[PDB]
Amino acid sequence: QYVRIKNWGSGEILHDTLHHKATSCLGSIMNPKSLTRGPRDKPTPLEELLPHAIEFINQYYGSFKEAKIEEHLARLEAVTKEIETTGTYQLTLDELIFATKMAWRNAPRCIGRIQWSNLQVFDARNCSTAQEMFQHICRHILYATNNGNIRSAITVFPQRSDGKHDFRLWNSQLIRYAGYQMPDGTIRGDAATLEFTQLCIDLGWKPRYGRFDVLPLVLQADGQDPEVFEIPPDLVLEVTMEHPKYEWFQELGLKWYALPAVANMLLEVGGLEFPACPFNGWYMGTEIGVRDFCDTQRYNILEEVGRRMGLETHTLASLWKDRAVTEINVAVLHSFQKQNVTIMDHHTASESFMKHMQNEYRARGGCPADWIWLVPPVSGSITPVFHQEMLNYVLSPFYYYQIEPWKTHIWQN
Amino acid sequence: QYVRIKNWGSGEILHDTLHHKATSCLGSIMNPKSLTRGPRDKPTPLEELLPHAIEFINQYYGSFKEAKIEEHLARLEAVTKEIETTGTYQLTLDELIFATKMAWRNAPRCIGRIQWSNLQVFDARNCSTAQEMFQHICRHILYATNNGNIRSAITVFPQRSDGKHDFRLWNSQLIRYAGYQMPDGTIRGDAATLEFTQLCIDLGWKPRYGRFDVLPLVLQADGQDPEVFEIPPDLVLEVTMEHPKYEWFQELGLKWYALPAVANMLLEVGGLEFPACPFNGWYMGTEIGVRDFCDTQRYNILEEVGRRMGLETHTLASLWKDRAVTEINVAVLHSFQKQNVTIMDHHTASESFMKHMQNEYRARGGCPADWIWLVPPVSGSITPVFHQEMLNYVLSPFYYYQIEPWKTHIWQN
Ligand code: HEM
Ligand code: HEM
Ligand SMILES: C[C@H](O)[C@H](O)C1CNc2nc(N)[nH]c(=O)c2N1
Ligand SMILES: C[C@H](O)[C@H](O)C1CNc2nc(N)[nH]c(=O)c2N1
Ligand SMILES: O=[N+]([O-])c1ccc2[nH]ncc2c1
Ligand SMILES: O=[N+]([O-])c1ccc2[nH]ncc2c1
Repeated sequence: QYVRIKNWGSGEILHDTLHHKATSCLGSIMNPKSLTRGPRDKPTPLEELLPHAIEFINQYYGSFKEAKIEEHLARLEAVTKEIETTGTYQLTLDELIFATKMAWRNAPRCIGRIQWSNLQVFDARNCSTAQEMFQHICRHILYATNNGNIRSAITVFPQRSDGKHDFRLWNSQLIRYAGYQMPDGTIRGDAATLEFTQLCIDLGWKPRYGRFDVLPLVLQADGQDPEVFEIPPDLVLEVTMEHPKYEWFQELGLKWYALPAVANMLLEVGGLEFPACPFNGWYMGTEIGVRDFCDTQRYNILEEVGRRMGLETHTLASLWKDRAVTEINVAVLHSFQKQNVTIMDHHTASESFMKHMQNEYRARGGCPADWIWLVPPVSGSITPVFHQEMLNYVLSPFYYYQIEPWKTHIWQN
Repeated sequence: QYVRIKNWGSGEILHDTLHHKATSCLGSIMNPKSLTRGPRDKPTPLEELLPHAIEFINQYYGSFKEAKIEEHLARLEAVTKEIETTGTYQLTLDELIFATKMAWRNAPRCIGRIQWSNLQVFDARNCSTAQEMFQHICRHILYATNNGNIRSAITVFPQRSDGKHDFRLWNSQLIRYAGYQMPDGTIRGDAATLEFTQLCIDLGWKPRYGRFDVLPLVLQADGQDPEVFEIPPDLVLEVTMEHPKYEWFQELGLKWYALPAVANMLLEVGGLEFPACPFNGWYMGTEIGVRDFCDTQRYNILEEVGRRMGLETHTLASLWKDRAVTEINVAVLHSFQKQNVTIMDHHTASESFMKHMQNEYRARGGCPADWIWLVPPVSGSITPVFHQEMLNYVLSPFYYYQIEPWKTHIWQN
């Protein structure tokens, strides 16, 4: 009938009934095929599209206090008719809005989901060129940033039609720092963007060889070739790292962008696929303080902050790492707060997520959750999420990963 | 053919071929049925036992630089013969030793597995009464403790025969503190052992109503009723909590036992089942410092250590929790080191585990690993394990969970 879910912290039990609406032991795999919706060079077969489309129209019209049956039946008919005559179909703006929030709502890996209903939708389905994409993206960045008072938003570009005319942002995130393979063996900047940085150069981009060089938007429109565009510096808002007690922190010359905007995911809804639909929320402290600054495959500033703290950076047992990373986290939080830039610490985030789950189970009996992703990279068992058993499952609408565009792209020049 | 496993930190790739030898989306479930080997009231059907038995005899004799074929064939024959005439079969001491290390080696949830080959085996298969079990357990505790220089060991009691004559320790761990439902609503001691503490009282145990009262061994022998036994205090070694800078720490009057000995798991090997086989290794700092002392469902001393540190325990964003728990961890490590009691910090543990995995893949191409359990309850991404993708799968031999004995036990009085 259902599935019991226990919360070892409060002892509370829950019954998951929502997992029955899923699709189809790979433990900690980052990019599992089950979470990816790749390319296709032929339209969505009508026998597949029509059913998925109806289900979505039923979901949409099925959600409202005062349900209007007429409009529902009518939409069902007009949609089927549209599919018959055109092949694919066009969602109403209202439906799209609903789609994007639901897809987010159904994001197993997102901790910010309590905010799900609070999203801004930019309808760029009329878009047709790279330069027009670049303008919509700029519009996005400017609206989302709001001078530090960050706002969650998403820009939806034209849906995949036949598959050969795909709209795709080649970037992983909208704002992202560059990383270069320095002469003296060392890596400079964000070592994670090394491979993509090279690509930008190959497409003719002037590399400013620095630690915090904002990378260029690499836009692909209507299947065409990717065109490079430098993001207007005035648009990219950054925070300078500063510790509230360690005056030597600023001397580290650190900073990070305030806009966490996922750029390369595909939105699937009612059988339709939107290969380009960048979105953003606001940062959660640990993202910058722990992953960005502390991963060895990133800025790796941990040993650096260690010695300047006086810690025994040569004795693991001294727990100097637990000491440094915490102070780094404090810097991030302090710096965003001082410069009036939205941000939420992980504890607070975890609590709101728990409240979210409770709301989700009451409202629909379930909440697709990925424990491996929801538990913060620090203070694991200190956050309530660690103690909550949770079910992971792909629903619909949903945000899928895509095959890195530079692999499956037939060049023209 | 195989399965690619990537380590996002070093970028290294690995090929898992060992997962093919497994048995048979439930994400973060603590006690999944797949990890439990419950009761049975009939012997292991010969058609099932014979094949499993052979596989094990092939595994055993298949592991050695200089393989002796004769002994192998002979053992195969004698084993089958024994199964024909008696039903079940008896493992040689050498085989049992090999079984216990392999079962440990195959423990997805254990981080200490680099130590796998370094285990002491106490053969108590001749045991027949509760009082004899109690003596073997005492012998175990005394050998494992070694006056602080902890030694990994396991005591194997008689295998399950028909299922109605099960040897079972009713305790979760050998040494474990009691927890009572105090008059004034509050809970005293280890809130996790509340239900079991009540049981001990019901079986006639004198409750000393304290924060650190070592619970009694509740032993069940040859299917008989569970008899209670108080662990000789001289045997139970404890460490007094003491911070190296905060002289007010000792004032908290904290302490914890030095012996982490899992008592209620079942050992499965070559079709045979050993329902009682307590084992132990040595503590990993975070276990006591984070889970035992900091979980809200345990001693919950976090807010307590917070205020005495001066921290803003009323503002989550101040990261006071990240500050306290770290100092608590420091206390634990410092206290065990000072009192000459073995212990390993989590960073060091993680590193050794990584070395283990590398050894496992080279030696047998795989290492069953549970990421959710291997990643420390603090400093997640700071440890290398967080970045390692890993496959979870039940092999054989293996240590299974059992249904809590007090549920499926037909009382006699
Ligand atoms: C308003 C604040 C929000 C917060 C605090 C939040 C936080 C997070 C965090 C911390 C992660 C993990 C990121 C990583 O480790 O790479 C994440 C992932 C994700 N979030 Fe949210 N989020 C927010 C808004 C949004 C919105 C508006 C959407 C979509 C419309 C969304 C969709 C997702 C998706 C799909 C992922 C997965 C990305 C991946 O798998 O790499 N988030 N979020
Ligand atoms: C020598 C030092 C050892 C260390 C540092 C170590 C550490 C750990 C840790 C930290 C856990 C997680 C405990 C929890 O959160 O409940 C664990 C679990 C486990 N360990 Fe080890 N271990 C050691 C030796 C052993 C030995 C000797 C065996 C078996 C012969 C073993 C078998 C297991 C099993 C089966 C579990 C799972 C228990 C459960 O699922 O609740 N460990 N170990
Ligand atoms: C709900 C969640 O699975 C549970 O609280 C966990 C997770 N990981 C764990 N990790 C370890 N080592 N030990 C545990 O008790 C748990 N419990
Ligand atoms: C190997 C492991 O799955 C990987 O490093 C993880 C795990 N959990 C994560 N959690 C979040 N939120 N983000 C991540 O990048 C990862 N990566
Ligand atoms: O996906 N997102 O928009 C998103 C939102 C908030 C975030 N904090 N840290 C990473 C991150 C990503
Ligand atoms: O299972 N064990 O023997 C075992 C060994 C070491 C440990 N550290 N923390 C818990 C724990 C359990």
